[PDB]
Amino acid sequence: ADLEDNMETLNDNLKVIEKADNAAQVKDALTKMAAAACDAWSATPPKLEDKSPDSPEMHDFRHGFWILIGQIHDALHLANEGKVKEAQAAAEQLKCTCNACHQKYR
Amino acid sequence: ADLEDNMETLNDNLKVIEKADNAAQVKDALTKMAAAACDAWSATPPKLEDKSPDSPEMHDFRHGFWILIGQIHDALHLANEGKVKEAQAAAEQLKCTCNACHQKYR
Amino acid sequence: ADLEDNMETLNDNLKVIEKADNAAQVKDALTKMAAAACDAWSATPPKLEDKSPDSPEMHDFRHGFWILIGQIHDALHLANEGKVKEAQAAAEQLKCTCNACHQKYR
Amino acid sequence: ADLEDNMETLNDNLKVIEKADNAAQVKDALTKMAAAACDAWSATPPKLEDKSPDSPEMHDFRHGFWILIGQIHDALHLANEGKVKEAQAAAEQLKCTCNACHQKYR
Ligand code: HEC
Ligand code: HEC
Ligand code: HEC
Ligand code: HEC
Ligand SMILES: [Ca+2]
Ligand SMILES: [Ca+2]
Ligand SMILES: [Ca+2]
Ligand SMILES: [Zn+2]
Ligand SMILES: [Zn+2]
Ligand SMILES: [Zn+2]
Ligand SMILES: [Zn+2]
Ligand SMILES: [Zn+2]
Ligand SMILES: [Zn+2]
Ligand SMILES: [Zn+2]
Ligand SMILES: [Zn+2]
Ligand SMILES: [Zn+2]
Ligand SMILES: [Zn+2]
Repeated sequence: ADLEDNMETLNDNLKVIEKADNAAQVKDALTKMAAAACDAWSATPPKLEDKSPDSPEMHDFRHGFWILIGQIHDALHLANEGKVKEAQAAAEQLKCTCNACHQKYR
Repeated sequence: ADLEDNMETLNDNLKVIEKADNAAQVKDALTKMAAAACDAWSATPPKLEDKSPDSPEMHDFRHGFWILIGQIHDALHLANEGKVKEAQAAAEQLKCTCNACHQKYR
Repeated sequence: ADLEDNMETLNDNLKVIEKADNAAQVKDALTKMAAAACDAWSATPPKLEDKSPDSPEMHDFRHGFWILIGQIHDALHLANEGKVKEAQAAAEQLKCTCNACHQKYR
Repeated sequence: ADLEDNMETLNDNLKVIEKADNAAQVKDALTKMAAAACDAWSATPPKLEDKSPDSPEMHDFRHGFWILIGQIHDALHLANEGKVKEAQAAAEQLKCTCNACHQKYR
C-alpha cells in the first residue's frame, strides 16, 4: 500500500502487543507486522525519491527491513512458546530498529 | 502475484545467479527473490487449501519463508561485499529450503 | 576442546536428533552443537595453518559457524514449542551448512 | 574467560567501535565481541545460581546471547563493506540487547 499504512500498521500492532492479554493477539499482531515490513522493503521513500534503486542509500534503507523481519520472526517463536511477557519484551525491543532507519531515512 | 508467479520468480533468478558474471547480477536477482519470498507466504498452497489460516500446517508453511528470507539476506550481504563467487554458493545452498518445503507442502 | 573433537559432538548430536522420540533430547543435542560451535569458531583448521588470524578465508571460516549457529538457534525454537517433527527436519537442513564448509576448508 | 571478563570485553570492544577511524578496527572489535558472546553462553549467572541448567530462566538467558551474536554477525558485513558509519549504528543498536539481558538477569 502507501508506506504510511504499513508504518501505521507496524505501529498499531506494537501498541496492540503492548496492550495484548495473551499469545493469541501477539501472534496475529506479529503476523500483521511482518506482512507490512515486507510490503515496505520495496517502496522508494520521500527522502530518497532521488537516487536510483541500486545505491548505498537504497540498499541500506532496504537492509533495515531484514533486521525487522528477523526480530519479528524471533518474537513470534516466543509468542508461540506461550511466553507472552518475553515476546512482548522482544516487541518493545524492535523500537530500536524502527528508530535507526527513521534517523537516516525519514 | 500469486504463489506460482513468485515460484517462477524464485527459480528464474536462482538460474540468473548460477550464470551471473558479476555481483550486480546477483544483487538484483536476490533482491527480486526476497519480495517473491514474502509475497509467497501470504498464499494458501493448494495442498493445504482446506486448512484454516491459523493451523500447525499453515504456520509451518509460512515459517519456511522466513528461513528463505534470512538466507537471501545473508546471501545479499555477500553480494554487497563484492564477493561474486560465495554469494552463488550461498544461493545454491538455499535450494535445501526450497526442497524441504516442497518435500512436505507441495 | 579442538576442531576434530568439536566435529564429533556435532556429527554425534546430529545423529541423536535423527532418531529421537521427544523434545528434551533434541533441545539437549542442539545446545551442545552450539557450544561445540561456540568452541569450534575460535580454532584454526589444518588447511589454514599458514594463514593469519585476519585472513579472508579465516573470516569466511568463522562465518560458516554463525550460519550453522543461526540455524541451531531457530532449530531450538521449534523444539521449545514441542514441534518434534519440524525440529528434526530443521536439524536435517544443517547438513547443507556442514557440506558448504567442507568443500572449502576440511 | 568468565562472565565478568566476557562482559568487560563486550563493553570495551563496543567503545572501541564508537571511537573508530576505519573499518578493520570495527571488523576486529566486533570479532572479539563475537568471541566473548560465544564464550559467555556457558556461564551461569549470580541471579540464577539457584536455577537448573535446563530451566526457563537459563534457556532464556542463553537465548539473550543468541540474539546478540546475530546482531554481531550482521554488524560485520556493513563493516566488511567499508560501511563505517552504519556499522557503528549497528553497534549502538546492540545496546538494546545489552540492556534487555541486564534488566531481567543482572
Ligand atoms: C526504515 C527501514 C523503517 C523502519 C524499519 C520502520 N520505519 Fe516507520 N517510517 C519509515 C519512514 C521512511 C517513514 C516516513 C513515512 C512518511 O510519512 O513519509 C516512517 C513513518 C512512520 C510513521 C508515521 C507515518 C506517517 O503518517 O507520517 C510511524 C507511526 C512509523 N513509521 C512507525 C514505525 C514503527 C512502529 C516501526 C517498527 C515497528 C517502524 N516504523 C519501522 C521508515 C521505517
Ligand atoms: C514453502 C515454504 C516453499 C519454499 C521455501 C519454496 N517453495 Fe517453491 N513451491 C512451494 C509450493 C507450495 C509450490 C506449489 C505451487 C502450486 O500450487 O502448484 C511451489 C512450487 C514451485 C515451483 C513450480 C510452481 C508450480 O507450477 O506448481 C517452482 C519452480 C518453485 N516452487 C521453485 C522454488 C525455488 C527456486 C525456491 C527457493 C529458492 C522455492 N521454490 C521455495 C512452496 C515453497
Ligand atoms: C566451517 C565453517 C565448518 C562447519 C560449519 C562445519 N565444519 Fe566440519 N569441519 C570443518 C573443518 C575445517 C574440518 C577439518 C578440520 C580438522 O582438522 O579436522 C571439519 C571436519 C569435520 C569432520 C571430520 C572429523 C573426522 O572424522 O576426522 C566431521 C565429521 C565434520 N567436520 C562434521 C561436521 C558437521 C556434522 C557439521 C554440521 C552440523 C560441520 N562439520 C560443520 C569445518 C566446518
Ligand atoms: C545476557 C544475555 C547478557 C547480554 C546479552 C549482555 N550482558 Fe552484560 N551482563 C550480563 C550479566 C548476567 C551480568 C552480570 C554478571 C556479573 O557477574 O557481574 C552482566 C554484566 C555486565 C557488566 C558489569 C561488569 C561488573 O562490574 O560486574 C557490563 C559493563 C556489561 N555487562 C556490559 C554488556 C554490554 C556492553 C553488552 C552488549 C554489547 C552486554 N553486557 C550484553 C548479561 C548479559
Ligand atoms: Ca507451473
Ligand atoms: Ca506476473
Ligand atoms: Ca574474573
Ligand atoms: Zn530467538
Ligand atoms: Zn500472475
Ligand atoms: Zn499468474
Ligand atoms: Zn498471470
Ligand atoms: Zn520465468
Ligand atoms: Zn553472514
Ligand atoms: Zn582430539
Ligand atoms: Zn524460526
Ligand atoms: Zn570462558
Ligand atoms: Zn543484515
